[PDB]
Amino acid sequence: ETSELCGGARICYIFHETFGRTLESVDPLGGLNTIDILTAIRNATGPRPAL
Amino acid sequence: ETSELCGGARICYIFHETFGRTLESVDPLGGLNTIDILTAIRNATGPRPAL
Repeated sequence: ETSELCGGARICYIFHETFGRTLESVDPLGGLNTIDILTAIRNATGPRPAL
Repeated sequence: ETSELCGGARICYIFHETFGRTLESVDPLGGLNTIDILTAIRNATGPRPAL
C-alpha cells in the first residue's frame, strides 16, 4: 500500500537521512577552545619540564 | 422461433460483445500513478541501497 515510508527503506532513511546526517552535525571542532587546550597540554606535561 | 437472441449465439454474444468488450475497458494504465509507483519501487528496494 502506497503510504508513509515504513518497514524497509524507512530504516534505510534512519541509517542515512537521520543517522548519517546526525553524525555530520557533530563537532568536528566542537569543544576545542584553544586556550583550554593549552591548559590541557600543560596538564598533559604534568610535574615535569618538557622539550 | 424468430425472437430475442437466446440459447446458443446469445452465449457467443456474452463471450464477445459482453465479456470481450468488458475486458477491453479494463485498465491497461488504470491505477498507474507515476508518483505512487516511484514510492512503490522505493518500497521494493527496501532497507538496502540500490544501483
